[PDB]
Amino acid sequence: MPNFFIDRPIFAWVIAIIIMLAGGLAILKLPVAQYPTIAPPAVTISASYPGADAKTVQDTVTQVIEQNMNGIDNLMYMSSNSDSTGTVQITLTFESGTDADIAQVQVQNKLQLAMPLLPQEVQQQGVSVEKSSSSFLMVVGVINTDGTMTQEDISDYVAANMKDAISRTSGVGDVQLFGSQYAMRIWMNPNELNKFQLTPVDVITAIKAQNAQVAAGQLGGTPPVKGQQLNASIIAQTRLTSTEEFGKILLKVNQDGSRVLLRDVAKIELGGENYDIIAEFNGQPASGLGIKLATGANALDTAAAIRAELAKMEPFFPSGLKIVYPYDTTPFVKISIHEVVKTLVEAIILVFLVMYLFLQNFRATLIPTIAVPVVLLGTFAVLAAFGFSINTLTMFGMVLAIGLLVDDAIVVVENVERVMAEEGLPPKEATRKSMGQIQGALVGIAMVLSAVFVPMAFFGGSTGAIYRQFSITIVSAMALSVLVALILTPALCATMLKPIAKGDHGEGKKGFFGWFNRMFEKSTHHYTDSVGGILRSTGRYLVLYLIIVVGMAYLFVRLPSSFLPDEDQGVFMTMVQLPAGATQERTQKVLNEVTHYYLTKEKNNVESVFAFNGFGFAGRGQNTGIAFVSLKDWADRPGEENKVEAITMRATRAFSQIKDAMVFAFNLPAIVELGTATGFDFELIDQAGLGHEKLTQARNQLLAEAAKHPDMLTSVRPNGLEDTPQFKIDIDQEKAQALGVSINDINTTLGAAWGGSYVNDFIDRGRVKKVYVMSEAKYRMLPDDIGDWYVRAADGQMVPFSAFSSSRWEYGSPRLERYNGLPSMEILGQAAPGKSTGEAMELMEQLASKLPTGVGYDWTGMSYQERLSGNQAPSLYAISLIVVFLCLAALYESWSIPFSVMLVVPLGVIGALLAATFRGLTNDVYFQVGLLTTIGLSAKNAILIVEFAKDLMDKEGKGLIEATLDAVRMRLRPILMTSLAFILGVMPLVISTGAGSGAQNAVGTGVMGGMVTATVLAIFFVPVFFVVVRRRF
Repeated sequence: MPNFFIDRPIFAWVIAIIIMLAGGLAILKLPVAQYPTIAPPAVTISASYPGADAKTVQDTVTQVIEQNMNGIDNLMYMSSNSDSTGTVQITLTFESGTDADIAQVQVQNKLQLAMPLLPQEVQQQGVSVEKSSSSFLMVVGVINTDGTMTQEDISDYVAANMKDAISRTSGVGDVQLFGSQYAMRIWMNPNELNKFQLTPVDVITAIKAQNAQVAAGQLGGTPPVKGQQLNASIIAQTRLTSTEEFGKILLKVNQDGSRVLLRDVAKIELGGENYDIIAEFNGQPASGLGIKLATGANALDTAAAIRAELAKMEPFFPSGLKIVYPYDTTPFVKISIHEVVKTLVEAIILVFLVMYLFLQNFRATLIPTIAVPVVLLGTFAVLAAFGFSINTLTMFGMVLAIGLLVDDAIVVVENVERVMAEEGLPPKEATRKSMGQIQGALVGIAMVLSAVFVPMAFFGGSTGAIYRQFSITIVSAMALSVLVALILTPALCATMLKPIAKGDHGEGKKGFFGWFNRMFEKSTHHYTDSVGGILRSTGRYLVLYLIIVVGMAYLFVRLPSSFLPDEDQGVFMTMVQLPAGATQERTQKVLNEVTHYYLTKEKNNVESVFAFNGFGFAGRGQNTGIAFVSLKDWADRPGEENKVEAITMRATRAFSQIKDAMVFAFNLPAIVELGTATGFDFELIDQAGLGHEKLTQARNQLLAEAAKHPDMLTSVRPNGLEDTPQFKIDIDQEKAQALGVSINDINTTLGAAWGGSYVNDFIDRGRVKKVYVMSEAKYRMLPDDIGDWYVRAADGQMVPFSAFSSSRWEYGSPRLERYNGLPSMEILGQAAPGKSTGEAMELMEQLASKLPTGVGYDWTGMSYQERLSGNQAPSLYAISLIVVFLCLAALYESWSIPFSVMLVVPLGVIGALLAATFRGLTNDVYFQVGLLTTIGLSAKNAILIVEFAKDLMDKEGKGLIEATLDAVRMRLRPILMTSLAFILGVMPLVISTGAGSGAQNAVGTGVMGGMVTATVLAIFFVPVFFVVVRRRF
């Protein structure tokens, strides 16, 4: 096939041109993202049951729903929780790769079995199932610049005029509203109601009759009488619109003709729907949107559309409104992609400089260079066909390939150059002779290098998703490289190589060239003399091989394990928790302290602080808070002391002095779709019916012991609220019937006054908004306030609420969690600095072993993937070695040769482990790629010797010692040139220190150590192994 294109040079360029432009068009259409879809899909269920406590809700709603959820396809684990507000959340996580839409249908199909069994209050409220994620894509904040309008005014304008428009765009999956739409609030005064002999029941009935909308028939009608000439619609009572109209509602007319109106026994005010969430931005009132992208949508494209949309409606804002972006992750994605591209263009320059160093003229060193753009652009076309997307993982694939694919053209160009010097053959004739003796060598390298990366792509789990990106890039690049080297290089090099004098070695060359050649050639002569004494006796060097194998085993078991590393994304979060029973005001005081510290001590780094009150993780409550912190640009934060890890370490050590509060700060996880914070995630699960109180004692015992080892465990904290007192009133219906008071009136009066009620809806500028009834704030703050209310009896007299009721105090947990249908409690924390998450996970299993009988443990979220990843690691290596062994056996018809090559692999692995230990890295997902790559390139060096000696053996009849020496003497030059090119190729990755450099360091360091020993040591042991195996057979 190569001989076909030597006589057809113009045809050869056509293939290269077509591939080059095909990749270019694919670049203009491929999507861009930081990572592929590696998170497993999740489906959530929401429900409500107002008025019920946490314990009642779990046994009546949560337990029933989860009982019927067994038997779904590809179910990983299920978790749920309930709280005192009556809300229920059940989340199911499916295996990675499962279609979300099919799973969402399946869970909805099964849920309908248990729907009628739920209380009718739950059915009327309504339940829903939908896909969900645990993190926001971005947060858009709205503030008022002049402070002319309050907090709820900001929220309503966004809710009524902004929120619906955003969701009408593509990519958006769900939007969270930090506030509430307007709603007509009526604050009753219990003293005024008692004076006019009225009850909240009378107010409720009056509103429902004075604020309704009814229909009526058409005046013309159908069927019509003969000759009717008109047709019109009758209009009747309609809904009210303004607060001035609500003041006209008539409650009761006195016997003397006096009238009492709703304006006279209550304050009519337009306000919010819920007051349990208070937001603040840099100490100013604000409201905002929590927007999360839909499953399968592009992150960058969605963000670009959102920013465009806000520009559309911005000019129509009322004076004093502006948009703020306190939380965003897209700038990190933009920077990370740009950094790697800069790294890639730096690596290709380094490779070119190495090529020119070996005495080569300018015209010669070009020949292998044109292959680089072709294979890279050709790789992009393959990605487009299969539907992949450009990402950081695919970025690393070709970066490793740049220093690994050039050798295909190097062998051809170097060998024909040697033929020119040794024989003085004409260029066209010499090229027609060179490819005959290297054709098997070329296909061998590509076929071996593709062998390691093929079996890795079939593994499942989130780890398998990472693996597929590397395999598709390396294999496609390798297949293209052998093609382009065989199809293009011999044709172009056939005529490009100008005549060269026979025997010329560049003795009089200028510069370093005049000295470099003499030293290299002299070193080559010395090397063969050194090798000659090696074959004299193999006993000594065989012993040294054993000590290396033992040495690498010792290093392997000492390396700590971990999952994907974390990067300074420019944003981190702070969590605040207070003791049980803390009011909203007390929490606000602490949040002022935490927001005052950042803007005074860390003013050089932080930019803005977005604080929430009431909302937060581990359930909603008045004693919980959260704050988002956004840092400045990376270019304005020099050094390491101004990074996220350094800042958050100093913050926690300073907030520990806050009395009567728990404050922590932490970085976001590696991927924000599984967990809310970095580090492990530990679940303590009861599995023997111990009971809630006994389970709590075990949890306290475990974390108390964990506090005894601060040097490996830090920031250990529960993820649930503590026990709180409850105030329950006992109603005596026996006395109620004696006095003549309806039970419904008592229940309605208590519920409406203290908890509020929803009555009707009214029209506000064309919208539809709720109407609520509540007692005034200063009448429902103390237990003694119940003595002020009254209820009307059938006789017409007032009776105090204390005449037939009594109260007492109780205790009860405000939140309960369940794991896989069993009661459980969550524990969170972080590893100590200098340690690894693997060490922390190992330590806790030892601590959990001393727990009382009947309680177990299980990992979830972030930790679950790490446990799964480490279990399947041994299987990955075993399969790869078997495929390589069989692959080599096809290429040479002998079992002996693969044994010789295989024994070189340990010499390559020891290099990676030694490099990792010096840099203090951890055996993680990226390290797995390095070891697999180390297998391929270690065997690549051994191939260039064993194949050349074999041909010189059976085709020339040379002796075994003679054949081994000849191959080493002639193949020394290509080995050094290729290995040096690869080493300088990954130079930028190791030395990189910019944004997102943690991931680059892990990939580069592991492979870097492998090459060094795979060249220095293998160039000695390969002759030994080849002789020993051949002698045995």
